[PDB]
Amino acid sequence: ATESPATRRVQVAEHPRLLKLKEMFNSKFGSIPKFYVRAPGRVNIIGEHIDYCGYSVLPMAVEQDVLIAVEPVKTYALQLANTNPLYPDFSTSANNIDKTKPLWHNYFLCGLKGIQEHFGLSNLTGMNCLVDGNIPPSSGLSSSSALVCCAGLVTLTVLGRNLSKVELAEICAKSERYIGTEGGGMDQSISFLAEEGTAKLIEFSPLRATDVKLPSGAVFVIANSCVEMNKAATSHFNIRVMECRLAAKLLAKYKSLQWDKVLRLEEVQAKLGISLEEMLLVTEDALHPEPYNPEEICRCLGISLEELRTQILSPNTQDVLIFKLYQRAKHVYSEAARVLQFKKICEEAPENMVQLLGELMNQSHMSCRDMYECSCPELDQLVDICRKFGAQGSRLTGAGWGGCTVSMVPADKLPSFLANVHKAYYQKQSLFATKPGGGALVLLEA
Ligand SMILES: Nc1ncnc2c1ncn2[C@@H]1O[C@H](COP(=O)(O)OP(=O)(O)O)[C@@H](O)[C@H]1O
Ligand SMILES: CC(=O)N[C@H]1[C@@H](OP(=O)(O)O)O[C@H](CO)[C@H](O)[C@@H]1O
Ligand SMILES: [Cl-]
Ligand SMILES: [Mg+2]
Ligand code: NA
Repeated sequence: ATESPATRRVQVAEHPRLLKLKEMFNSKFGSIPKFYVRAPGRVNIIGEHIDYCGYSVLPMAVEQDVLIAVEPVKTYALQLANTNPLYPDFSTSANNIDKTKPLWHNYFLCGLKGIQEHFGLSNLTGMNCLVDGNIPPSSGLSSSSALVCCAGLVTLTVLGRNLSKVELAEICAKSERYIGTEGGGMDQSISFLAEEGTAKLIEFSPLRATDVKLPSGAVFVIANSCVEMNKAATSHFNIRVMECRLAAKLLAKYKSLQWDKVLRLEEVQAKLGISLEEMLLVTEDALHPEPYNPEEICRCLGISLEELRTQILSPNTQDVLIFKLYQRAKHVYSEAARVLQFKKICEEAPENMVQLLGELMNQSHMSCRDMYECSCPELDQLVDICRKFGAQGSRLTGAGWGGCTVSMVPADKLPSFLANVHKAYYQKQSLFATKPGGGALVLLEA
């Protein structure tokens, strides 16, 4: 709708975290914070690597979040600090993102920048901020987005301007891209739009969030592989985006569309008016399974190597020489269908629901592992263990190449799953049960 992030009264005393934030802020800046902002991380139940392709996804917010204590100031200076020494203090007074190197404060700046630009503001929003995030970083739980989103909300609030949760999501999804990742809007959308007690089907263009009621007899558990993967510091992520972009263009061309304008896999389907099942057949016909090379792509599209490199590919991807068009498209179209089916099942709630939902997750994991090639040994091993121990469904979550897994565990298997999994892979940080949490909020002291 037009609804904005809520502002809630809390008793600092009851929240070890805010108390701590409060006290450290005062010691750090000499004054108590005027307000706080929280933006949660999230677990994607199913629908991996498709948001940027324009397809609907099914995440839910987790409890872990990024919490920021704030104090507006008159100077046009931004002073940032973190409760974790791993993240150095930083200050700026700049009127106008390096993306030469991913320093933590640049994620905060992406968020601030999106907001200031949205309002055509040139000057820096003056403030003192102390950051505390408890989402395991670079683990597929969107710690980067929680930070960007929290920073955007902070900025908005300091500016005293208004934005709906939807616009916040839209703006943050584009601003995070200044860090250099060419991802989608799932993470930012769920961070602002989540509601406690329900997952959301997040659809794009236009952005809409729809409640999805999860199975009553099973519990979702996150288990971190503990292999860290920093999306902004590596090229893996963007290569996949490009492969999809290129696949979309070739598909369009093969179907005689105006491919030059095409950027996403979903557009092709949309333009053709066919079903996802049908898009798989088109894919099968239009894209050869063996990889594509730059020169071949260039000949197919009727463009130049230079056009490709500078006009289509991203800087961090201009020297890619192997494009797995077929596999990426196949993963995408099949995965977008799985999300739709998962939602349908949750709504109809058949008897064998957990089982069916579980199968969809397992199918998702194998497509990610085999077709999108975004899993890793540790993830595969953990997923096996989860299943061994009771998970009806288990798969990697978030971008992959390390990070977390998400398992759907029957209630009765819960206690044993946890102990067994722990014992098996880890010999509440890396392994913990979760449930659908609420979205980003503004906090004022009770
Ligand atoms: N609590 C935190 N404090 C400061 N920066 C953080 C925090 N959590 C995440 N970040 C930033 O986000 C980066 C991780 O982003 P990313 O690789 O996209 O992981 P994720 O899968 O969690 O979104 C970190 O390297 C750090 O720069
Ligand atoms: C800000 C960003 O790019 N996040 C993207 C990234 O998630 P994570 O950084 O693992 O949370 O990968 C997932 C894979 O489904 C989506 O593509 C999403 O849009
Ligand atoms: Cl850093
Ligand atoms: Mg991220
Ligand atoms: Na749409």
